[PDB]
Amino acid sequence: TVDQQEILNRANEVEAPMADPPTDVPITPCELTAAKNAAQQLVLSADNMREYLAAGAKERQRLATSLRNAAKAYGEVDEPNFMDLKEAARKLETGDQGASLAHFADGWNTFNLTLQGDVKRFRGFDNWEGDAATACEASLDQQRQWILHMAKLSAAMAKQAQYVAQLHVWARREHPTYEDIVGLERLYAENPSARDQILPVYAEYQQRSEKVLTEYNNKAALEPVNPPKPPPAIKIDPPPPP
Amino acid sequence: TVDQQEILNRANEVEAPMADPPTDVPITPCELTAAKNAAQQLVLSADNMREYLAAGAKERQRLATSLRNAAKAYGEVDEPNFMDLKEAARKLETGDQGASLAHFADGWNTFNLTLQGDVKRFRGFDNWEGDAATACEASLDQQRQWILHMAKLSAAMAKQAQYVAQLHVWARREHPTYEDIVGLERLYAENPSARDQILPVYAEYQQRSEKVLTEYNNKAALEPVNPPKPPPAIKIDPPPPP
Amino acid sequence: TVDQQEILNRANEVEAPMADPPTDVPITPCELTAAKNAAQQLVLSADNMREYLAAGAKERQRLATSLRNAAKAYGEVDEPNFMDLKEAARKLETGDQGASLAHFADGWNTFNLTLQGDVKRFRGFDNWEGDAATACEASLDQQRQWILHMAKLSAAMAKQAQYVAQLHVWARREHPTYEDIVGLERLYAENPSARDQILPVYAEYQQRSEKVLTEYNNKAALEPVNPPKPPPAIKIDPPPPP
Amino acid sequence: TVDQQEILNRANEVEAPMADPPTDVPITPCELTAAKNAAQQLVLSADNMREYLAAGAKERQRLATSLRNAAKAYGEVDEPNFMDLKEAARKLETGDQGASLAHFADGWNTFNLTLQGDVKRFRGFDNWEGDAATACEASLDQQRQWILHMAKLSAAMAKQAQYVAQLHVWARREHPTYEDIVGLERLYAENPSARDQILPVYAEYQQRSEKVLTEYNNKAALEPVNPPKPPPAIKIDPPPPP
Amino acid sequence: TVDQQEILNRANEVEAPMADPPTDVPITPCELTAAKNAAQQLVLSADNMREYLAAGAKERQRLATSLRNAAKAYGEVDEPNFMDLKEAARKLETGDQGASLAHFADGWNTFNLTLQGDVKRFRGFDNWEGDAATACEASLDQQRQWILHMAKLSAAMAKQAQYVAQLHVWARREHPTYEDIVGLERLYAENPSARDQILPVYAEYQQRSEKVLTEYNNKAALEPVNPPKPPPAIKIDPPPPP
Amino acid sequence: TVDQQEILNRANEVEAPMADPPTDVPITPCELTAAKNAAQQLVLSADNMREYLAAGAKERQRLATSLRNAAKAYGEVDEPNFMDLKEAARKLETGDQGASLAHFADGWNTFNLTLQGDVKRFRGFDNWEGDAATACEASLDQQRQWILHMAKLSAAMAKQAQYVAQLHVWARREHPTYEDIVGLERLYAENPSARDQILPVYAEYQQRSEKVLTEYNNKAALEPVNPPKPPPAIKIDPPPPP
Amino acid sequence: TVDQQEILNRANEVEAPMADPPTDVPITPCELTAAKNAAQQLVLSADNMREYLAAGAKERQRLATSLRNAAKAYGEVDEPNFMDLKEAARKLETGDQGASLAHFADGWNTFNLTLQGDVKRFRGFDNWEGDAATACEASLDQQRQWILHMAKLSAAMAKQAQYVAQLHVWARREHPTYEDIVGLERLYAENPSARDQILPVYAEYQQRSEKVLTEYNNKAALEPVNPPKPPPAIKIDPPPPP
Repeated sequence: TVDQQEILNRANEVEAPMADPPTDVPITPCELTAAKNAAQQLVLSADNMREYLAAGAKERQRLATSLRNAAKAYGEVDEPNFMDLKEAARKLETGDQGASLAHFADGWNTFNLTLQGDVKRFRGFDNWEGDAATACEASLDQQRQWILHMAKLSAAMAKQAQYVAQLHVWARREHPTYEDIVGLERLYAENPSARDQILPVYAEYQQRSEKVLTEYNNKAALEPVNPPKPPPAIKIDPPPPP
Repeated sequence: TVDQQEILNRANEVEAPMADPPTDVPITPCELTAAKNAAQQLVLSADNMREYLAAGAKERQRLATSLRNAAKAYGEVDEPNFMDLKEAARKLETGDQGASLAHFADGWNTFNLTLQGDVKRFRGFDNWEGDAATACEASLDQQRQWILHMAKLSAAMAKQAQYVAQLHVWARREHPTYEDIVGLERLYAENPSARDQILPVYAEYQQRSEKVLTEYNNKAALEPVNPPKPPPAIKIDPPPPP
Repeated sequence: TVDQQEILNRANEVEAPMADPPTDVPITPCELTAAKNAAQQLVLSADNMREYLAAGAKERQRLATSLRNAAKAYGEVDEPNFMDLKEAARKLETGDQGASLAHFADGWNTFNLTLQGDVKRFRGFDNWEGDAATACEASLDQQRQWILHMAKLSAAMAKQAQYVAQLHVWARREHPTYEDIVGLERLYAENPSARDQILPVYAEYQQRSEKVLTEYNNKAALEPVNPPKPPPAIKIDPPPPP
Repeated sequence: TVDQQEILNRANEVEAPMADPPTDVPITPCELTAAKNAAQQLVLSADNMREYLAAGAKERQRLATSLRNAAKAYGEVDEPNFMDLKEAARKLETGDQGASLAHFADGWNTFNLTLQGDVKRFRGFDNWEGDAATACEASLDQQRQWILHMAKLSAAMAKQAQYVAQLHVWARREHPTYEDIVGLERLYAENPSARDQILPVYAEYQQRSEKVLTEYNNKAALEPVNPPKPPPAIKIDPPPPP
Repeated sequence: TVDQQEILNRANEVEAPMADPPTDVPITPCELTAAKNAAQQLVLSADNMREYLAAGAKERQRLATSLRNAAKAYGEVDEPNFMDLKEAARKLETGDQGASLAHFADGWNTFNLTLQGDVKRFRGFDNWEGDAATACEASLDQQRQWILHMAKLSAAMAKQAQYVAQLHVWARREHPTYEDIVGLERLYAENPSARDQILPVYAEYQQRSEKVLTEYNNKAALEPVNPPKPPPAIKIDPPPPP
Repeated sequence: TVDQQEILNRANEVEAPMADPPTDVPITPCELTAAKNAAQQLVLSADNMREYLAAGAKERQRLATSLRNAAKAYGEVDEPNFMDLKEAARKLETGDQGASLAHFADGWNTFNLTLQGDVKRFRGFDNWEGDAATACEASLDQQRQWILHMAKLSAAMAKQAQYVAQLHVWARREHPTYEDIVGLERLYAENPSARDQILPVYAEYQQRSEKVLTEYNNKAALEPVNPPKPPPAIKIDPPPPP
Repeated sequence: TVDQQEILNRANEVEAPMADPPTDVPITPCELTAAKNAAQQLVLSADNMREYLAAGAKERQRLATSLRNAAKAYGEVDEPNFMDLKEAARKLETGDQGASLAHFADGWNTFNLTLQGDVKRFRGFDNWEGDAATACEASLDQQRQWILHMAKLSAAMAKQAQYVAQLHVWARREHPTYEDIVGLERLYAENPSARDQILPVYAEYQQRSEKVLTEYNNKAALEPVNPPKPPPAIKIDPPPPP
């Protein structure tokens, strides 16, 4: 009718630990304020994800304890401002250039497939049928759907990190380089006779720079990834001693 | 009034096995990370689909047992970084080129029509009328709608595999070839006198390559196909012995 | 007060058979896999439609039996890979060219108007008023709305068949013809001196062909037409003998 | 307090017949299959509308009977395939050219204003107040809202007929004429020396014709106008004799 | 506690008549059928609006009677077809040109502000508090919201009339004039030698005319403005004599 | 436990009067009918806003009375038609040019910040805890949310007034000036030899004028701003004398 | 079973003060009315945010008191108008140029990460299980979600301040400068012979200025940030003395 050894094996398989989430620290792509705020937002989202994964591990431990109690119920168990322009270019180029975001996103994208790879422990029972088996299968299905949702959130956070890295690659491609602004400053200093000639160029260098930094403060504002807390396991009390 | 032989034949027809899902393994189109993650996502979705089809087979077995109990209730039964550019081109071309995705998708598209072809076993009864016949017809209709939804998910997974294959065909058409980058490197090495001439070409080769790989990391991120678990069959208990 | 002969005539008019659905078999437009899957999907949708129309005929028979019982309650009743390109063109042209889809869709579009033409049998009663007449009129109205929904699904299936036929007409207009590819192969074989001249043309023939077949695998994926099962007729038991 | 003569006059005004719906028969604009299916769809929608207007007349008769019972409660009452191209042009031009659709739509658009012109019979009472007067005013308001909805459906059916007529006017403006195709056939037959000259013209005549007929099979597919059945009148039983 | 003179003054202010709706009759802009149907639709909508405003006046009279009963409860109160083309132009120009629609819409737009200007009579009471005062304030608020909705419908009807007037101004600007068609007919009659020259012009005059009249039959189809019936006033019965 | 002096101070702070709404009268921008209707709509919306602010002041007075009763519960308290064209231009220019709308909108935009500046009186209590304190805090929070919604409506009305002013600035920029039409009339009168020359100019002056006035009658139709009535304060009855 | 020292430590950690919100005052970017209204709106939103953060601090104090009562339950605790144009330019340039908005937004963006950095105090308990522990964990989770929502609102207010600063940078880039208008006025005054030459330039200077100020009055209208009041802490009464 009911095989208790399957229940004990399923409890010891549910209680078994999953893989650890990655511990990569996403450093900022440059020294701009929007990039540092995006990197700190990714750090806080990763810490939130690890905290809720530990809470889900505790919920799986409580579910394994409830499965052991359900097994024990049956039987007996054992004028040109060149300074601001070249400062903006210098701040935009003095960083990791998104080489730590593409290593953060690869880890949190591999962890998505790692979390999807071991949802086999929440399968339904084979030889256990009854009214408690349906509730335990419902609890295991709730834990499985929560783990799949957490893997989806991990993939979304990896996509956010890749989006910030691609945005910094675009913002360093589009912005005028530091050495060109330094050369234009020496061209302005050496010969004032062309002050009516290179000043429309510099003004263009201003406007394009204002296009870049405005796009950086608008697009590198990440929304946080707050995960749902894990659903509570079923509480099956131990049977009273007769 | 009620013909029990029709009930026994319908139970033995519901319990009969359907066709097996295909066991093709979708290999990666190239050695990029997005293509390997897409291939692993397709492998995990296929494993999820096969697991839920086995669970549906067990639910059909329980429904056949309930139909046998309903039959037994009546009567007595028996400065140029050429290295990174040519590495990206080499990684993009060292693969199966989507020849295993188009064989995965053909199998999971034929399995869609195979699952739709044998929903005749969930038809309503002919000579059995009453109050248990309506509940058994409702259970058979629930199993039929679940099998049609599973066939729709199989067609969606085949469309995902075909989309990744078409994306890799586009990404190998658009990206600059490996031999052209190798020839441009020798053209850069043999004569530095044209270093102010072929460098705008190489820069274009950079930008187009950045257009391809950014499109590969954005478009080859598949969402998982999680199927619904099969609906529980009706439980008709055997009649008590008088 | 209540005329039983109207009830008997309405029961014998509801039980009268409607027109048969058409039995045309939609053959594939060509030998491509997407066209064969679309034709098999249309065959399965037509079989599903005919099965549910037979189930609705049985439900109308039960409703006529209930109307006869309601009448009996009152009184006493009686390097160029030319092979793959010319194989794709050959496979695209070796078919019925959508001449059997335009004969499938015409039949299932005439059956739409045929099903809408004979919903006069579900009209409300004239001389029968009371509390059972309202329930019988509600059952006849449910059957009428179900038959109108089935006619709408027949028109939708005919539109799907016409869409696949128009897609194949476009895909044979846009794809390069077989004889042109065969002539280009002989032009490539006879004189290699123009190998740097006709190869950009052939490459264009490749790309346009990839535009066609990708559009065929994406647009000729039909969704199935699963009809709702007919609503259950009211069950009016025969009166007990006094 | 309560004037029964107002109740009798309102019952005899509600029971008074409205204007008859028009009996124009929408003939097909041409001999194409889509135009004949659109004309048959308009015929079936007009028959459905007339049937539900007769049902609403019976419901108004029952409401007048209930108003008479409410009055009686108070006091005592008393290689070129030219054949298919010129066949398509001939079939497209051998019709009524939408001269019967513009006479169908004018009648069913005047009937919209005719149905809106005589909703004055469902006004609230003047000298009758109480608890039955509120229910009778609610029933008259339900009948008024149903008649206004039926007038809106009549205007929608007239708009469908005008849309099919405008579509046929466009499809005869855009398609190449029959006499031009007949002249091009004689130009092809008399001098084969220009077979490499007029054949790109004829091919254009093919493609434009395929643009027209595809637009005719897609746009002349009308959805049916199924009206709601009229809401049931309040049933006020006659008072018992003391 | 309760001042009955405020209740009597509020009843005599609620019963006071508002401004009359305007009695302008919207004549047709031209002799086309769509313009005459639009003008008749505006006439029917104005008659519906005046009928429901009279019904709301009767409801305000009943509310004033209920306020007087609530006051009395406390204390003791005291080959060219030129004929059809020039007929269409003649019919399009033989009208009032929308000079009566712009006088209809101005009246029904001033009546919107007139109805919004005197909702001060539905203000809440000052010295009357209790359990009947809350219900009387709820009834006055319901009447105020209904009057504001009726003013919104008056503004919508004025916008419909202005839309028909602007449509006729456009349709007389775009259509070819009558005198130009009459001059082209004399140019066709006097010299047949230019019959291959002015006939493409006349054909253009046909097509543009078909663009105008099709736009007139499609855009001048107004939907009716059916107002909601006024909400029933609270019925407070007079107190019984002790 | 409960400090009654805080309750008395909070009641005397809630009863304290806020700032008065501004009493600027928005005059019409010109003598057109749409501008006069927009100005009258703004006058009616401002009167509605002032009426509901007075009603909210009475509700705050009742809430202060309830807070005093809650304090007293604890302890013992103490052929060219130049005439119509130049008439339209004259009517369009004979006004205040939107100089009174930009002074209306500035007042009703400063009143938005004035209403948001003094919602500090609806703060929660400090030393008062219990079951009546929660209901009084809920009533104060309801009054605070209503005052913030009224400030939002004041900002919306100021935006409507600024929109009408900007529309009149555009409509006087785009319309042809009065002096130019007067000069064109004298140019038409002095020399008829150019009657085939300046008449296409005048026709353009017609069409552009029709573009302006149509845009004025369509865009200067304001919707009314009806505010919600203030939510009723909690009624705490005075305690009975022991 | 239950460790009371963990409860006392968690109460003293919840009651511990968080970081103070920043006290930067956003000054106006210029002397325009829209910029001053936007700066006053940011001041009022910051004051609202600080008030609700103080209210949340009081709610955390009440939650710590409830945790101390839950711990005490177990054991015993211890004709050119140049004047208006140059006035608009002067008013647009006489300000802080958005240098105080970019210091307001940096503070309120760092406070977002500061509020997200210390939500570790609302973690679930380790050694405390039971029926009161679940309610206390639910209250701590409600406070955590409210603090995360308040951090999201702080980031939204910082984005509003950065948007007003970028809008003023654009509006000073696009508007014509003060010195150019002053030079054009002297060019108009010194030589009237070019009055037909520089007047189309000045008119352009008018129109572009009207484009700027209209964009300033439309885009610098901020909506207020009203935060939700903090959710009420659970009230666990102290145990009665036995």
